[PDB]
Amino acid sequence: AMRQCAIYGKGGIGKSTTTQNLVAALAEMGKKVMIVGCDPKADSTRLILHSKAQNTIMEMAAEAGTVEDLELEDVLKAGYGGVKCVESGGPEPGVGCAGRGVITAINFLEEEGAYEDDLDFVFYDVLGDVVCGGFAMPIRENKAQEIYIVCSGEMMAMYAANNISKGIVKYANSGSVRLGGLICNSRNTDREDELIIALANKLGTQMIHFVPRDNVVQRAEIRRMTVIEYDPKAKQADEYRALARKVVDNKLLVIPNPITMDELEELLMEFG
Amino acid sequence: AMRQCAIYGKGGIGKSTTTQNLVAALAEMGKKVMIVGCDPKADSTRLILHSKAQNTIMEMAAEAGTVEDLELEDVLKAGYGGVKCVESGGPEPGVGCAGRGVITAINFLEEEGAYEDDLDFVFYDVLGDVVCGGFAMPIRENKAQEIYIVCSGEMMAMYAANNISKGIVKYANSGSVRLGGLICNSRNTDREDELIIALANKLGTQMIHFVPRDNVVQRAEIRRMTVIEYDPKAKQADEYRALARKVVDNKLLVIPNPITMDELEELLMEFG
Ligand SMILES: Nc1ncnc2c1ncn2[C@@H]1O[C@H](COP(=O)(O)OP(=O)(O)O)[C@@H](O)[C@H]1O
Ligand SMILES: Nc1ncnc2c1ncn2[C@@H]1O[C@H](COP(=O)(O)OP(=O)(O)O)[C@@H](O)[C@H]1O
Ligand SMILES: [Mg+2]
Ligand SMILES: [Mg+2]
Repeated sequence: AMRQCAIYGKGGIGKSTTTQNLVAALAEMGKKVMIVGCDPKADSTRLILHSKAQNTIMEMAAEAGTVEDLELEDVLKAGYGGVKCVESGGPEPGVGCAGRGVITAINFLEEEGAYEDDLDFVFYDVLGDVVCGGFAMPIRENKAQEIYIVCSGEMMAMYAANNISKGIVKYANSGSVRLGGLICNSRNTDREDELIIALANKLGTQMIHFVPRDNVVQRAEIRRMTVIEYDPKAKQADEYRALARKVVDNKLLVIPNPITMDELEELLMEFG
Repeated sequence: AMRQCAIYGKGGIGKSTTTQNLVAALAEMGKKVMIVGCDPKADSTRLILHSKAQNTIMEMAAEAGTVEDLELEDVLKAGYGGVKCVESGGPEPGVGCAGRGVITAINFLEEEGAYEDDLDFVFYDVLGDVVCGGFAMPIRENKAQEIYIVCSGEMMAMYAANNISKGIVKYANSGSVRLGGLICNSRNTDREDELIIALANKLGTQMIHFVPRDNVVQRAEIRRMTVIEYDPKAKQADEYRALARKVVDNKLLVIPNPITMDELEELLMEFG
């Protein structure tokens, strides 16, 4: 078996930093992991690969002729801890559907046997500002059974969490896609942990971890590394190790209860 | 004539706050303005209407039967300074294309004669995290000739500005859609104005205004108002008046020059 997890959230909230560091901690533990980038930004694997970014399946298919001219070894690349990495890509802005590459990538990986029995986890890093087209496909087509939403006390980040939760509810009658938890990626504000705990309780889930804001993240990423690799003794490395432990141990997977905008606004008003 | 402007930018960057305050300042000046919400969040007009949000064209068409059962007076609502307001709406998460309502709304408004000669400005408030479907339609179909991008020193906000600029370039051979400027919505960081000036110069445009971070915005929005209405003597009200003046006076509309990720990263490294 292998656990299929997807990390969703609004743009810029910390999906790729959180996912790559969580995955590095899992590999440090001895887990075998694959990351599938499902965001057109296409930099979801750079900290595992020590790279600028990664060439995408859409790009490589175009240069090769068809996606069938590609082999799994051409697309999947291994980095820190043996973590295997692939990027979906997507059409240029203004052309097509921004999520179309995700459909191509996930189908290619399934057909080519990337889901080898020895994998312990697959993580999809998915754009979450809209839940449609290829960005909805991991939910609609039962690809990521466990959704973790990165958010913060930002109203827009909590709105995004609610919208993603509505997408999960929409497909609850088929497949097994469930909300596994919220991850608070701190803005360094007071009571923020309590605010995201309260939101998680209202949705029916839990705050799996509170990730502090720590400049060591920037220092690591300037060097194209996770904090886990860059400075294994850092306090922030231990934070990502705690997050990884709690993801591994998590057993709560729910059909969430989306809230009203009145409920969201009351949360922010209350926690001042 | 009437100037057709669209405000794009990543989610949570300040599009709706900036647009509604800019428009309130224009109305205070004596301009006649309409705001067309093109973001599924559908709260782009609440500060003009003193409202929770506004019922959308998609919602009203569904309750009425078809969009043809609606009259312009049912959908357009006037608020502060006589500013006219409409929301597109969009499908629920996980269903359809998130931008499909924008196409329905803009076509309805054109057909129903909302673009009366006495309007001086129309502002579209457009989700900018993806540039596709209905969110691309104002560019692809020549609806908003002047694009202003709200951004900040946040890497993701500058990436979004570059991506929107790529969409403008893609359609430069048809219609008249051009980049009019960047609006920096401050994160209260040092050198931030200089950073966004430098980005604008690299794209071939200008920073039209630097909007400071000011808590008076939150105090006004808790009361469902623009700062212009809530406290006309506030320093921040004068900031929005300066932005509105410069939009009115702006004559630079360009086909932008998108930059590489190396150029973006160098900008952030340089300005520390
Ligand atoms: N816990 C943190 N502390 C400090 N910086 C962070 C933290 N999490 C994310 N960042 C920074 O925030 C920015 C956006 O994070 P990223 O993971 O790229 O967002 P997303 O993938 O959601 O668009 C990056 O510059 C990253 O270094
Ligand atoms: N200049 C500012 N100073 C203080 N708060 C701001 C400013 N601009 C925006 N905000 C706040 O940021 C949040 C997001 O702004 P909004 O305009 O709703 O973003 P978008 O429409 O781009 O998603 C709102 O809570 C708003 O009050
Ligand atoms: Mg990312
Ligand atoms: Mg908005």
